[PDB]
Amino acid sequence: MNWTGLYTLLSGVNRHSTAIGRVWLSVIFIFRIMVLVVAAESVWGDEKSSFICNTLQPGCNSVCYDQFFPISHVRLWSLQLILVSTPALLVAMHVAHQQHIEKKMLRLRHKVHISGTLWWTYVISVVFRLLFEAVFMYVFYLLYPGYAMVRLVKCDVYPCPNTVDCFVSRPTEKTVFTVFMLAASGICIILNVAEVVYLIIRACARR
Amino acid sequence: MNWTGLYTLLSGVNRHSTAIGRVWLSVIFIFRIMVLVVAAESVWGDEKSSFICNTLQPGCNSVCYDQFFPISHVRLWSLQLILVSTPALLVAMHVAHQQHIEKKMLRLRHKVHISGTLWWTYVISVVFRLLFEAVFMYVFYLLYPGYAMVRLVKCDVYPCPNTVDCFVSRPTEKTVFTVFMLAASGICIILNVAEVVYLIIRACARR
Amino acid sequence: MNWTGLYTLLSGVNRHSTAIGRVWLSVIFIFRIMVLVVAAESVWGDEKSSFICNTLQPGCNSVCYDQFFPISHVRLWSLQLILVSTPALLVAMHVAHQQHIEKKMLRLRHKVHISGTLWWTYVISVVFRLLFEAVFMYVFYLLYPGYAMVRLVKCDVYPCPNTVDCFVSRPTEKTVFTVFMLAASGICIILNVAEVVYLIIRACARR
Amino acid sequence: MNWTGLYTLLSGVNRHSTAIGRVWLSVIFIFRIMVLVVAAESVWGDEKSSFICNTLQPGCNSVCYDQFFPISHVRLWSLQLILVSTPALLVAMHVAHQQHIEKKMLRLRHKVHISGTLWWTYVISVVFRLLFEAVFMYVFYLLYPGYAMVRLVKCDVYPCPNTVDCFVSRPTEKTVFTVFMLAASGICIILNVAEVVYLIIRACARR
Amino acid sequence: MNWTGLYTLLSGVNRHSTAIGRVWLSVIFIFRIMVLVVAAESVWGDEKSSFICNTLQPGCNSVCYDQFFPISHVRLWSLQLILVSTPALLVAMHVAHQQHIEKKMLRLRHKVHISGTLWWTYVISVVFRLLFEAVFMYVFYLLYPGYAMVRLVKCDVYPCPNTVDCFVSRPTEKTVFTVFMLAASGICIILNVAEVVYLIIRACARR
Amino acid sequence: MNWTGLYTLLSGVNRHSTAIGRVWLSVIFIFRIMVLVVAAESVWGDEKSSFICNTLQPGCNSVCYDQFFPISHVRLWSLQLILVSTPALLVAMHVAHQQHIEKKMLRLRHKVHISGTLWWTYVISVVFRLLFEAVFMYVFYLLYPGYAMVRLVKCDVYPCPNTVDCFVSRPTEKTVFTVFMLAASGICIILNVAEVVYLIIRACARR
Ligand SMILES: CC(C)CCC[C@@H](C)[C@H]1CC[C@H]2[C@@H]3CC=C4C[C@@H](O)CC[C@]4(C)[C@H]3CC[C@]12C
Ligand SMILES: CC(C)CCC[C@@H](C)[C@H]1CC[C@H]2[C@@H]3CC=C4C[C@@H](O)CC[C@]4(C)[C@H]3CC[C@]12C
Ligand SMILES: CC(C)CCC[C@@H](C)[C@H]1CC[C@H]2[C@@H]3CC=C4C[C@@H](O)CC[C@]4(C)[C@H]3CC[C@]12C
Ligand SMILES: CC(C)CCC[C@@H](C)[C@H]1CC[C@H]2[C@@H]3CC=C4C[C@@H](O)CC[C@]4(C)[C@H]3CC[C@]12C
Ligand SMILES: CC(C)CCC[C@@H](C)[C@H]1CC[C@H]2[C@@H]3CC=C4C[C@@H](O)CC[C@]4(C)[C@H]3CC[C@]12C
Ligand SMILES: CC(C)CCC[C@@H](C)[C@H]1CC[C@H]2[C@@H]3CC=C4C[C@@H](O)CC[C@]4(C)[C@H]3CC[C@]12C
Repeated sequence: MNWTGLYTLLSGVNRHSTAIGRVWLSVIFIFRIMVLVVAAESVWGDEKSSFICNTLQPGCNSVCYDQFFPISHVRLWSLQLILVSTPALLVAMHVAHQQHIEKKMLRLRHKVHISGTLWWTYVISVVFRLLFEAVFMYVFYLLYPGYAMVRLVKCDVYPCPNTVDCFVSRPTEKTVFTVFMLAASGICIILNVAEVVYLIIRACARR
Repeated sequence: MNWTGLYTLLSGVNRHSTAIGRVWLSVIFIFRIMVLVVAAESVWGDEKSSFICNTLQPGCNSVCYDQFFPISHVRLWSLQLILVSTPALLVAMHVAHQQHIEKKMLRLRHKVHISGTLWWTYVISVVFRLLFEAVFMYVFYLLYPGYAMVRLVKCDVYPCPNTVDCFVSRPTEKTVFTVFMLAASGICIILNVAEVVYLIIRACARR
Repeated sequence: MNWTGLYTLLSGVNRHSTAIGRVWLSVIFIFRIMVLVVAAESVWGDEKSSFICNTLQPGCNSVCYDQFFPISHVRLWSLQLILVSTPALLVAMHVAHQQHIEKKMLRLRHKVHISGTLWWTYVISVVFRLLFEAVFMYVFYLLYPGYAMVRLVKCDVYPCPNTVDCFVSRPTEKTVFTVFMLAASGICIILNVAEVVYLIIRACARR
Repeated sequence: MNWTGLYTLLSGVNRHSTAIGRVWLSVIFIFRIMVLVVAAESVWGDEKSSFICNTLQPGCNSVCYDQFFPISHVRLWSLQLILVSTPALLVAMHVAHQQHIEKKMLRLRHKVHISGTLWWTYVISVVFRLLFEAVFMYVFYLLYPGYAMVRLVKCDVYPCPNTVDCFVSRPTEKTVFTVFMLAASGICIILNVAEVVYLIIRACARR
Repeated sequence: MNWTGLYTLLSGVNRHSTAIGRVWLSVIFIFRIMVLVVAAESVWGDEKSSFICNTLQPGCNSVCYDQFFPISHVRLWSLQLILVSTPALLVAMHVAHQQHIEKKMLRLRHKVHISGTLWWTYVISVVFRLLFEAVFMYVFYLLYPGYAMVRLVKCDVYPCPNTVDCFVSRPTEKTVFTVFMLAASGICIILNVAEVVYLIIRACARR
Repeated sequence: MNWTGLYTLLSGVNRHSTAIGRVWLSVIFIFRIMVLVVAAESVWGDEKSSFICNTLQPGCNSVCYDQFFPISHVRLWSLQLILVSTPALLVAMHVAHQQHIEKKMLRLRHKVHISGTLWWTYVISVVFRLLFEAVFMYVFYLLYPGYAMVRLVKCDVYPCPNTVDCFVSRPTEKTVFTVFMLAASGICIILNVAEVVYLIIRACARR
């Protein structure tokens, strides 16, 4: 493991990419990876047996948990992270494939066309990344009204005869980790807008 | 780890393979791997103790779970993934073996024949991949009428004296992950049809 | 990780080995590895607490489980896999050792003798592999009359005062995975017979 | 794995960095990593079921645990460690990116400017590291009045009808590991002040 | 991973070592590693909660388990394996150190002396390995009269008021795995005697 | 993985280090690593639920366990091992840093001074290692009067109304593993004294 190799892996042999992404976006993406895995290993965990409802009836607790938290925070962040990654992986594959084609041509203008098409691919990939980030932020807003978790809820549903007051397990730390992940996603959003506009302005300067 | 090595590993030193698979199919296959492992680690888990049936009788819960969910979603996707992989692995082995034979010949026309047989092998492998995907989609349709999971079921079987209303653990997220996996499989299906027809059309153009 | 390295590792720098094993047997052996690990991680698991017997008496459940399933399917397949591997590992060690001896001779006819003895070693190793496969198939037949698992059993043994009807946990999926593993083992058996007879016929053709 | 590679990875190809950090800070940071992971694997663990409150009422124990320990020690140290790392990772990315730009220039004064800007980046990164360390120490002081853990607490909150005397699981070892981590963080603080002042004094000596 | 590297790692750049060990002992040692890890992961497991004694009194079960099985089979095999390994590791270190000394001499008869001392070291190491194997076999004989495990035991000790009939969890498979490990250890014993006597006879032939 | 690389990693490119450490201390340190991890995975485990006290009152068992075993054996050995390692890691960092400085000088007597300072660093590091070992042995003596574990204890503390006789889980194997670890630490102590005195005597011989 060396820093040149790690940097190249994060970048992807993309000569069109600017410093902004290459350094800052790679760094904060690694930060997202770290915070995502440590927190899931640490606080949410199974995040089902921790949820406690005062009812002796079997099954009421699970139904009630399901009602109040349809999709978990950590699974949503993991899905967001994979879906964000796929565009960048696609661009890296495109460049790796194109250089291989060039090599096979050598073994047995056009180069300018290759350059231009790669530029367009990179721009569209960054746009898709931005769109995914924004959509996931909107889903977060829709699912949970507020950043802080709710400690006390009332549970009036089948098969629970009376409304039962029911409690969440570890709200305070989930709030902190939620804030961290949300801030990381926002930073990514602004970085991506800045990167796209920078590319367009540089292209205008060239012509 | 470098992008050239990863790209070559995903492709397999197959000069006949087109850009379509090499880039897009590799990317979405990696996506399938990621979504499969994260979700199993996260939501399904043991996926047996989570299932709750209102009966104090021991064994009725397990019998009832077995009746309603013969084969799990995640195990079925994992089996599908392995079985899909085996054709591509076979083709990669074929090419690696043939180059070794060529080298041993060098140490101590035919080349054209090698090329043609490799082309035929690749086409048949892609066809087998398509067939496996379609068969697994059909099995999904047969096993579960609808994409959304059933929350409430009635359980009238031995050794359960009365029909017991019985509940599933985490349906909402299982629905989302089911949709993601199904969409990935469908994308693979269309990609594979397109790749095969592209190869045939290119061969026709050559002659 | 590259395909040439993986292919060489699976083969073992054995110039006498034919295409049959090198490609097909390596592929289906990798398939056996994958199916063995995924299924054990997934369905059998601890495969003891899942077994449920209707008796409140402590210890009767474990005694009864032990009576009906002396050796588990997955442990038996794992043992089979290790024992099958050891011959091939032995042959790989033999070739690696012999090339080292040749190098030390260089540093400080016979070559033909080396070739012949290596050929004989390979043939005997393949024969041993075939024998191990057949023996394990016979043990499977002896232990379990049928491929499908038994859901309901009657348990009349100490310290269980009455015969208790007792249930298996997840039979339907265990049946499917059993079929997959058995088919893989059979394919290996036929491949091995074919490989040995091919070597003998080629030797006859040479002379 | 070799010592030159590990040393370069810890340092980051930063010619401006002094011996102080390169050796001592790398060593004690590795020590922090080791102590953090071993202790979490060992003593804190799930650190929730271990907490015992004398109440048969379900949910009172979790509410009470949450009140007394809002954020765990180990999660706080892990977050501190990630957040401390991010600056150094950023500087390593900056240098790796700049050398790549220089290479692309070669393929197709300024060098002095590159050197100076890298120096400024390193100084600011070390300052940020110091600030993060100090902030986390302050949070430790605020959250817990004393280094030693409290064995006995009184718990008078909803839904617990009477104040219940409630006990912590493993205080003595948590105290020891707390002391170790705190001492490591303090050593880092002093090292960082010394490194920054050394750089400034050396710059003054140069001019 | 390549076969030459694996073979060299197993051997240890020891020119005095004979074919016997280099191939066969390496192979069966790898077999011991595999069988040890798979079985522990699979059957013994925690091997404490599985043990069931018919007593409602808390603590009687653990005391009784401790009385009947002082040291587990799997831990004993693991300790045997580590202790067996240490001699071979020591010899490998000796040769690696001596070649480094020779290189440092080159940078700035005796060679014959180096050869002889290395030969003596190897012989004594093999003798120590044999002794460790024999001692561990004797301990196995002492601890357990027979290879087959005991299903039923009587437990008359404090704090258990009456002698309780108490049962073992999974005896049949433990018997099989015990036989496998014992056979491997015996094979190692004979191999080691043969290797030592072969070295001595070859030395006599030389002189 | 090769023996030269492993040997260099264990040694650390230290030309002043003698054969004694390089071979024997590396070997027995690897032995300490192995015995530490296997035993913790195997016998101690969670080492809390295994402890059984005859009291139905919740919390009395944990309080009593805490009183009798303030710090666990395995955590203490792990801490000892990390703390022992840090000096050697520091020396390795020092040498790696110094060679890098020499290279940067080459790119753009003193050498004798470098040699001498490195010698002094190595001697002081070995002394610190010896001191850490001795301190940890003393702590072992203080915490536990005897090597063998205590099976039966009496527990008279809050909130336990009567003194309860309370039992340890697996004493016999903990005794064996304790003896092994203690013997390893002692061997290290003697080795370290011998190494330091050997260096001093050799220096006297030089002058
Ligand atoms: C500027 C930022 C956003 C770039 C981030 C690029 C990241 C997402 C890229 C760089 C290298 C990639 C990894 C390369 C190799 C593997 C191993 C494979 O078995 C699963 C996917 C995985 C783990 C890839 C996931 C995506 C990845 C981590
Ligand atoms: C275009 C797409 C479908 C190509 C996908 C090819 C994938 C399935 C190939 C590429 C490299 C292959 C892997 C190469 C090495 C190993 C390690 C071995 O111990 C198990 C199998 C495993 C993990 C292989 C599984 C199949 C694999 C992942
Ligand atoms: C044609 C088919 C049957 C060939 C199959 C050969 C397989 C069984 C060989 C090829 C490489 C071998 C592996 C090489 C390295 C290791 C690592 C070691 O720590 C345990 C054994 C293990 C994992 C070997 C097991 C056997 C192995 C997997
Ligand atoms: C002087 C001290 C403070 C320098 C410490 C630098 C440390 C924090 C740097 C050096 C190399 C870096 C690692 C390089 C590679 C990876 C793998 C990646 O998948 C996650 C991050 C991770 C694990 C990095 C985390 C930060 C790291 C460990
Ligand atoms: C002929 C037979 C008996 C030779 C057997 C030699 C075996 C025991 C040797 C060969 C290479 C050695 C391994 C080399 C590297 C490591 C990694 C280290 O972190 C722990 C020890 C461990 C795992 C060694 C244990 C001993 C080992 C496995
Ligand atoms: C003669 C004896 C005492 C020498 C022992 C030196 C040992 C302690 C040295 C040699 C190589 C070192 C390892 C090198 C790399 C890593 C990976 C890192 O992520 C954590 C620390 C760790 C695991 C180091 C711990 C200390 C280490 C194991």
